[PDB]
Amino acid sequence: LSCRFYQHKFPEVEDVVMVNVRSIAEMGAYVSLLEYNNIEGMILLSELRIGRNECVVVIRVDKEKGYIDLSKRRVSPEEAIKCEDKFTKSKTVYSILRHVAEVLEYTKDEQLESLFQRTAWVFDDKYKRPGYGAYDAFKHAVSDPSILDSLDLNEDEREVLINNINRR
Ligand SMILES: [Zn+2]
Ligand SMILES: [Zn+2]
Ligand SMILES: [Zn+2]
Ligand SMILES: [Zn+2]
Repeated sequence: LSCRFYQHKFPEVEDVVMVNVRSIAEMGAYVSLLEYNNIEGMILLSELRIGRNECVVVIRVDKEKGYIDLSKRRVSPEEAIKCEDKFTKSKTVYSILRHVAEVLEYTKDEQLESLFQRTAWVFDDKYKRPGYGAYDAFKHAVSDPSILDSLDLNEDEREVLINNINRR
């Protein structure tokens, strides 16, 4: 099962996003946005290795047309560090919830999405901080499990979530 990391299906213009470079063509490099369920972007040729993960900035989006244009050249080192850090934290949240889904034997992507919606994305929304919100709340749950009390979870879901958070 896959699912994106964050409530939104697309990044906002000016976001720095973690991508995997998939191929190189005349107009630029095609990449998969790792935080957004591997949707495709392009690093414009003017803004520029297959298989490498890189932090790039979102330059233009057109959801109707289907395009995401990106830039490597415009990412500052300080910006790359934050993106690597956000990505690791969010990926950890992802792995936790994916493990929760395995324990509960989810077979459908919507079950995993529903888990995110009722947990990580509640915290991301509560604190208006995508990625970090969920991560910080899950980490806090290690010492203060009550932070999960308000979530719309059944007893088993909660128990399995706490277990998987603890495993980390
Ligand atoms: Zn929104
Ligand atoms: Zn969106
Ligand atoms: Zn595993
Ligand atoms: Zn607390």
